[PDB]
Amino acid sequence: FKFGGSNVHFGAGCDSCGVYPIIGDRYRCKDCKEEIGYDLCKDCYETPKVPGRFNQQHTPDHRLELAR
Amino acid sequence: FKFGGSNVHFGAGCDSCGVYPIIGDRYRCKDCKEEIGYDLCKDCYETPSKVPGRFNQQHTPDHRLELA
Ligand SMILES: [Mg+2]
Ligand SMILES: [Zn+2]
Ligand SMILES: [Zn+2]
Ligand SMILES: [Zn+2]
Ligand SMILES: [Zn+2]
Repeated sequence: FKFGGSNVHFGAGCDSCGVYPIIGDRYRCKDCKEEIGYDLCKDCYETPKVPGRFNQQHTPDHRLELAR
Repeated sequence: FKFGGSNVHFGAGCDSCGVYPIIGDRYRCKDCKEEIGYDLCKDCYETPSKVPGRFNQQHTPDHRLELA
């Protein structure tokens, strides 16, 4: 069981705006390798391109997936 | 960014033992469409068991679980 479903992502924060936890849809990078990962809120996914809050090497060619 | 990576799953609990949050690997159901979802910890996963779920999940042995 997961409380909130995909409406809330505890422990996950947006690497552009810094909201924590991400409320609503979350877009996770799949090619960024750092274990901290790279995530975006739906607003920052829609209006795009920060390099990262924690030294993540996110490139414009990286692909993002919706995290259910 | 997500703290703890795949070593902790905040907001996610095991439907067999009830641990919350799930520490370690987590297995989520692809076919259970209840918003609460269906999840299991790794030891409970690898010891197969009847676990219909704790929140009215209609989880059948035919349902498939993916590592999250
Ligand atoms: Mg607890
Ligand atoms: Zn954002
Ligand atoms: Zn990336
Ligand atoms: Zn368990
Ligand atoms: Zn199921």
